[PDB]
Amino acid sequence: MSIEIDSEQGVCSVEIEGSRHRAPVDSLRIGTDAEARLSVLYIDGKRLHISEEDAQRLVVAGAEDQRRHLMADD
Repeated sequence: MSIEIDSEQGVCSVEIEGSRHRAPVDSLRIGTDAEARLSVLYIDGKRLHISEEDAQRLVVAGAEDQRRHLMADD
């Protein structure tokens, strides 16, 4: 499940064996899953497992960053 972004319209949509989401990028949120010690994504208030890099782009897109401090380079 790779997270998607729509800068054209400014909407965000995640893919999950049948992409069926839709919401504003300003309505995104990053979380952490102690279950596997990985970062998760919140869309509409749901909890799923997204890719690390995809989790980074989510914030870059304008999504909320609660996992770590909005970074860029190291």
